[PDB]
Amino acid sequence: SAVALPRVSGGHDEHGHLEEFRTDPIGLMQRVRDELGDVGTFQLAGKQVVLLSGSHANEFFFRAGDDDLDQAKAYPFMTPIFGRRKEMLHNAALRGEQMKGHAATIEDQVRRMIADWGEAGEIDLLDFFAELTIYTSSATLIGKKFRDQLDGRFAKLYHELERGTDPLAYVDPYLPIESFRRRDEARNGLVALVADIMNGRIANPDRDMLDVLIAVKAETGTPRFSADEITGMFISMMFAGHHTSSGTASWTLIELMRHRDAYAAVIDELDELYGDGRSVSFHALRQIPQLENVLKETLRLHPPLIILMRVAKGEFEVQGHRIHEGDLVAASPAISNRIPEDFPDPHDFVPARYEQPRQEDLLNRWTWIPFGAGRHRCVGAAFAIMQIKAIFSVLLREYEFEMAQPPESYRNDHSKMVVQLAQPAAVRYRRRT
Ligand code: HEM
Repeated sequence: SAVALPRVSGGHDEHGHLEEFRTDPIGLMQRVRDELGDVGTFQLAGKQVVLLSGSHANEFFFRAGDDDLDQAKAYPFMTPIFGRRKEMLHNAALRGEQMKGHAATIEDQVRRMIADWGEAGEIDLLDFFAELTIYTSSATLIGKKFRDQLDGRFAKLYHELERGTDPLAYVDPYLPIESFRRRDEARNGLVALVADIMNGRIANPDRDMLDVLIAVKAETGTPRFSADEITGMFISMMFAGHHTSSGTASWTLIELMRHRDAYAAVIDELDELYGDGRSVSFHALRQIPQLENVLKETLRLHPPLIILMRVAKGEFEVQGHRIHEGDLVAASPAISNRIPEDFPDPHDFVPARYEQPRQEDLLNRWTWIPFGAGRHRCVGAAFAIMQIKAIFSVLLREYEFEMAQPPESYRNDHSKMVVQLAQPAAVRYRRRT
């Protein structure tokens, strides 16, 4: 007896539109908007997703209180990965007064990663940036000491965790599928790496977070936290900022290479700015215009999170369409960031959009959403931007990059809820001079 909301075409497979969502989620979300407008739905297994788009619908979505649109249970694929607390996990390291030190830490991690590059060579962006950001994340959020005890193994296993986010999780996150199996196995591997580090510290003692948790005794003198508990906490702290920063660093370089005029502009800028003799820790926290605009455009075109989920906790009305409790409600940066009315020539790379005269990011407060908006806006935004500035201030002044494959061959893999750059993503480098 209730009015059914508009539903997008297709979705006749076993789990509705889920199968298409696993193969081409952006095409699906775009068809929802093309056929229905600002409010439309698609079937995700046994759930109905009310996909909102456009300034009006997005405003409702982002300004909604935690009591109206709940985020907590919107991402089922995360529970098996982790194994209020949101503030704790990040807040601490994101304090402005700590940014300078983090920038210096990031610079050091980058230099360490490129220490063996030599005069010239070739890298794969996913392998490089995924590993690099594991080191930047662990160093800044857990401690340099802890990072120094990590190698490529931790990175490989963390990546397996991320790949264990198939949309099938919306059916059941524990289904006996290979990606879920590899996910659980990788988490056990991570717990083992942590246990090994804990043991090593026992035998032979700049203290970090692990030293703190390790010293915490219960009452009988027995350690309070197990390797599993600690690893779960560490995984939690590093997740929000890993795939996002990794992917964004990859696309920033790709777009720079695809657009040599912007690349040249950034180079000139970097050389001039650093001509003042100040460190990356100083400049990564201050204006670097051209690079910043290249980053903003890269994020508009390649938002690491293409869909944002919520669970309706009540009935609401958006444009005459009624949302019911239990309804999954979503917004899409992938789609919204390319609305033609809001962003002239939305498929074109135009950093100038963000220059003082245009400022399309600030003008479209509800549709330029790579970092989300409203109360749930990305709390790591300032940090992520600082990181890009620090990373490229190093890379672009030390090396020159060129695509080793067709410009159009670089693409993302959208088969999992966590988007990852697809491979190969081969790039050649050569020392600058
Ligand atoms: C340029 C890279 C990044 C992008 C594009 C990005 C994007 C986003 C987006 C779109 C959201 C909203 C999710 C939602 O509404 O469900 C978000 C949330 C969040 N991000 Fe990021 N993020 C980035 C880097 C980071 C980093 C490095 C950290 C770690 C400090 C971080 C921590 C968080 C947290 C804790 C939330 C949840 C905020 C809340 O519930 O209010 N992000 N991010």
